[PDB]
Amino acid sequence: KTVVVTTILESPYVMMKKNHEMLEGNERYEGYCVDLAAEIAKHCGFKYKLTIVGDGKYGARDADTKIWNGMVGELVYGKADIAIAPLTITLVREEVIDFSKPFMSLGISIMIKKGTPIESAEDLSKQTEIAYGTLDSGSTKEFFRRSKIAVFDKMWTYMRSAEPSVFVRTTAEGVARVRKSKGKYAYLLESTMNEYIEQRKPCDTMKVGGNLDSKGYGIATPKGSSLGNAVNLAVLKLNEQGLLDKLKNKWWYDKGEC
Amino acid sequence: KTVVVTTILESPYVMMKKNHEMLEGNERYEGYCVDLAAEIAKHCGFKYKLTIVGDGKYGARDADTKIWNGMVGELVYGKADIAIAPLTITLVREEVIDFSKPFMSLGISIMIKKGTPIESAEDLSKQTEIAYGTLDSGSTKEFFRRSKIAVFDKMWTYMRSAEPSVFVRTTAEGVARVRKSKGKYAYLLESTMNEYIEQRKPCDTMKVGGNLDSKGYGIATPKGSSLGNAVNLAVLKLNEQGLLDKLKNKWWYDKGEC
Ligand SMILES: [Zn+2]
Ligand SMILES: [Zn+2]
Ligand SMILES: [Zn+2]
Repeated sequence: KTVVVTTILESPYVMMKKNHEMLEGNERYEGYCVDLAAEIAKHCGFKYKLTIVGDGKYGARDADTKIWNGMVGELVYGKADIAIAPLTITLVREEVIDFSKPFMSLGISIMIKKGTPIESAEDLSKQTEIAYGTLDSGSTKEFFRRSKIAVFDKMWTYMRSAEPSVFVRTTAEGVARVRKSKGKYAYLLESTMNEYIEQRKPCDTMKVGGNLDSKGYGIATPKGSSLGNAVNLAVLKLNEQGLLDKLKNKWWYDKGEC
Repeated sequence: KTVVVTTILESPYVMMKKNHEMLEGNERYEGYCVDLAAEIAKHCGFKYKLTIVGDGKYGARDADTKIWNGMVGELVYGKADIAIAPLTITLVREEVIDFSKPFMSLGISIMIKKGTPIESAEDLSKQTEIAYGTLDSGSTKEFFRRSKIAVFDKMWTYMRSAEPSVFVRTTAEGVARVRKSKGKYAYLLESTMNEYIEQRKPCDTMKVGGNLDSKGYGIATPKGSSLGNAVNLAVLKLNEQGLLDKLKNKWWYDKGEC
């Protein structure tokens, strides 16, 4: 049986190639997770089909219906066999799906236009002249919603009732908002993404301060999957071979344009 | 039944309290892992007994005899029920015991005596006046032994044949060797340990260069253990609640001497 891989279009993890119109199947995509999927498939010895998650979300549970959406949902409901993407390993998700050991370590970070008078999370929480927000349906937003840390909770009370919404639907929208806000909007996002964008022209953003937390991205499989065990060992093997470090260089700095 | 916890005497993870002779049981020890053990036990709801691994090793399989030593061996042979220590998550170990998601992220790093003209692994590899080695019997030594990367293999070729041995029995031994080397010996060890020592008197060592790799420490249990699932969720919950960050600040910087 061909393994159905659910993923998400998020640069530089998964992106359509420039000449995709003349390509088919998995050949239409390129990126860190596309190379990773190939590596895993080869090691676990299976054929696969990359599919972009329907609703374009990572995964959250509807408070009222208790229904899971995003990639997590595709696994939970059996629409996908494995998820290979920048999916954060979290307690609530671990309760419903399986995660391999992390293939990438990261943390929440701050993205500023450039020249913006902000160097830390505290700086943001001290003023209101500069707005800030996060992605939606993600682990970053939830981080602030649940944080008991004085500063982070103070940052959440603002973001929650912020008018208009400081939250964005996709990373691209957040980065776009930062760039066109004359430095009046700071974006909170996962460090790996921050670092990638900082190397992308117009080269007008920069990551500031240390990460607010420490987390990891993991490959996910549904509970009781015959793939989980093998995939977990594959990730460890790949990290130990240095392949994972090889891949980040390739997609983050070898292609940097700043 | 009371859970038997195996751990190792490695500062600041586990250390005998100054007046341990006056105390009994678990109260005899203090440290990052002692604090972590208490929390994991509370959240998982079990009583435990801390025990220092008999042979003072982390865990390796002897080729030929096929016997596992160290903390890994105690889990494999059923002498301990869980290992709470700076035990590196590795593929070979993952094949015989279970690991929770990492509670700490780190990488191999370089420790020099302040003033040593070394800034990278490449630097070490391209010279010979300054000797260098690693802890013996651990994941750091194995990283070099198994590495297929040019720089690191070149480093391993030197270390494995150096005489007298550049390997050390304990971290304290490696650090003391660096301190009395007059800059003629550099020590390769895990980043978190390097960072800790850099904050201890006489304040004569320093971490240089970026980490050579990326990995993490995890709580280990025997395969098929009844505690596995709960311990894993506890680690994720404790990280998400910020405890892990609080603990590292407590044992690394709050008590810094430099
Ligand atoms: Zn490979
Ligand atoms: Zn709803
Ligand atoms: Zn607690």
